[PDB]
This record gives sequence, C-alpha cells and structure tokens, in this order.
Amino acid sequence: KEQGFAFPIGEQAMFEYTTALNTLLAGENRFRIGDVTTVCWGAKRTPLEESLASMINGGGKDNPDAHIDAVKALYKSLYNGQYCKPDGEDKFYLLGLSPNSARIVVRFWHETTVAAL
DNA sequence: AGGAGGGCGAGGGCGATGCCACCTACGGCAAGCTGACCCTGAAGTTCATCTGC
Repeated sequence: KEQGFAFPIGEQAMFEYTTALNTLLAGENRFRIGDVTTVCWGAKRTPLEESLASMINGGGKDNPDAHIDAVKALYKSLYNGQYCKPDGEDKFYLLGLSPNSARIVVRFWHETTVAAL
C-alpha cells in the first residue's frame, strides 16, 4: 500500500479524529495516569428518561466532555484520597496514548464504564 | 555357762518470704547526587546501485 493506504481511512474520518485528538490534548480532557498522558471523553450517553429530561431544556445533549469529570476526579482522587466506590452504567472512553520517539503509543483503551475502569 | 542391749512414739506444731517506685531521662535517624545517558519518527527528498535499452 506504501503509506496511508495500509489503513484505508477517509478524509471525513481522518481529519475528524485528528482534530478531535488535537482538541482533547489541549483542554480539560488531558490528564496523566502514571507517566502517560491519557485523553478521556464520554461515550454515547443514554437517551435520558422522561423524569430527568423534562427539567432539562433541549433536552439531554450528548456532550462528549461532560460526564468525564467522574473518571477525572477518580484518577485525581487516587492522588487526593477522596475515592468512593462508583456505580457505572455510564461508559467513558479512555484512550491511553503515550509518546515514544514520535509515534502515538496506545497504552490504555477501555470502553467499559467508570465502575470497571 | 545363759543371759537380755529397748519396749514407743511422738520430730513441727503457726504465720508471715515484701512493704514503695522508679525501668527511664535528651536528641539526633539524614546529609548530597543521581532518577539518565544514545536511538529509533512523519514525510519528502537524494545518492549509487539493479536492470533494461
């Protein structure tokens, strides 16, 4: 394939995911686990039940950098002592990229919720 | 010569053998440095060698 074509990826996906990585590696989603800078973002949230979506105008918008604060605090409560047993049922993506020489080394990737994380 | 050498059963009966209070007092328990040395990358170009013309 000779570079690029080995992973046949379209522009409307390559550009999208590259911009996503560039935006999450420069805001509040960038946090280090153990000597490894890992970006986190919420997965496809639930459609939200009626009793909760009735008070939220919109209603519930599937925001990526929204419910990531739970896992962020957990990885921070490990260093802060404010850890508590969390009830999952809310999947949080965790792409554990790491720098080698100049290639994005993926160290952690778990689609499971914060409970299994 | 023939002797008999103790019969007897008591020998601890009573109770205390520690009274106190200590058994540590001080202050140090790191000081100084390292915790990485090099590479090897994405991506395009560039040179002398592989081959056909």
